[PDB]
Amino acid sequence: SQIYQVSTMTSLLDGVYDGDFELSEIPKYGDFGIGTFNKLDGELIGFDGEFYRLRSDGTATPVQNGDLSPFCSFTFFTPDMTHKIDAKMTREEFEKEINSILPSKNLFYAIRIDGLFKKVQTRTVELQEKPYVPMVEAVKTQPIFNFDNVRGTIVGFLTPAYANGIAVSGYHLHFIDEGRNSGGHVFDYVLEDCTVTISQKMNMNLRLPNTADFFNANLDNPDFAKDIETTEG
Amino acid sequence: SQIYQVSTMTSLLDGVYDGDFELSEIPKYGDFGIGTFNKLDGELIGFDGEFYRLRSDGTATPVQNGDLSPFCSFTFFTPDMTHKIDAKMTREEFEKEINSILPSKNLFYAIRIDGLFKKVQTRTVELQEKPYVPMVEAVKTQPIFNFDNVRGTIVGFLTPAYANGIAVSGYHLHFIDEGRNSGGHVFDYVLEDCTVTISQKMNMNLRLPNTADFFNANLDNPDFAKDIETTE
Ligand SMILES: [Zn+2]
Ligand SMILES: [Zn+2]
Repeated sequence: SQIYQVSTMTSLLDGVYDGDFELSEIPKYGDFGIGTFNKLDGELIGFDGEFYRLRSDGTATPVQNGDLSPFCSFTFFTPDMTHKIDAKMTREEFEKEINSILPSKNLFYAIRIDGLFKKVQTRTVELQEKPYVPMVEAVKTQPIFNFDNVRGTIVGFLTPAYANGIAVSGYHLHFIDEGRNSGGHVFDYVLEDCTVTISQKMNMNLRLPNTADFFNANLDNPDFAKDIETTEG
Repeated sequence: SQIYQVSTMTSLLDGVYDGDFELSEIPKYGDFGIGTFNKLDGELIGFDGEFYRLRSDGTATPVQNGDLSPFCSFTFFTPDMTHKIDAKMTREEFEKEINSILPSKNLFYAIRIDGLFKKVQTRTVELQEKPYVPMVEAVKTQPIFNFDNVRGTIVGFLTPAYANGIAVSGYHLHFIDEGRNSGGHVFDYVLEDCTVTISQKMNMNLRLPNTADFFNANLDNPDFAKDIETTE
């Protein structure tokens, strides 16, 4: 019952985009997860043991041995709660509904939503070149995609506020379409005909990078929570 | 290479003093650690695989099966950096020196200081009766112990700021005297003739309690950082 957390969101804010975590190791830690890749070269998403790199060119590439990440989160997803949604529901209404059925706001959850969405809006981070800029700068020109009447899967994690800055507190969701070509990090969505599954997690295992970039990063950011809202909302 | 973290400091602040973590399980998770016991019935300290409950009655009781904790931290201590301190050094001077030799402020460390202390000041949290008050209120009358010219051991953890509220950011140290009777959570100390050892840790595993008390706790506390300074 664990979320395996690779590095911290505050390190990613500081422009630490080169990690040492080998994505070839994913099956040791989960069959489900999200994150990004070294150099912010695309969005990571996976479930049922199949992971993808989604880039702003509208392609999904399989995760391949040699791929590395500075920030990602995994779990072995088990469906502890299931809920059907058969009528239009906005993101706000959805968070309210899910929050109402969780056993506690103080635990970690993995969430999956499969089905038809009236709308999903995503962004996809793009490959950065050294010298790296802070992520609030990096995302300023991030590509934003609007999908209508789209079928696919949203996966992610629900993180309690005490963990903000390690992970993203609240709902952190990525999307991939039924065709497995397009999607990214989710900003907004409207559900139409979906099955929601939730997996409750009682442990969070944080793995720090053994890199000079992490060791030497200045992670004192008094405004980290606002910066996380800017980059992830 | 992990710190095993049982529950959060923010839940302790909120009066979640009854945990479900069985202290008999310690050997799975470390040979070294600090924290407290259910009901805040004493301070937990251990190293070299030997753990104690230090109570405000000036006794130390070995940990037994059936002992439970709402908050504690463990690791298998591996010396990575060892230094002799052979002259008087205040707490402030010590922290400055240790901070200057750490490879990164972004990692977790375990720390041990053994030897002769000119002074140590500790507190020992005391058993609370339900319904539980917040920790800032529960430590208002906390028992304080003062030690002078004492041999013993300080152990604990240095925690990066990004983990504050899960654990105590900065230095969190507990003490036990050579006689194994007395000590507690450290507020101040002056070294005299000591050896310091540090163990670097790259992983932190947070284990949450399976209790209604934790599940139902209101852990929104905008002022948690100040409250941790107050209690610790
Ligand atoms: Zn994301
Ligand atoms: Zn303490």
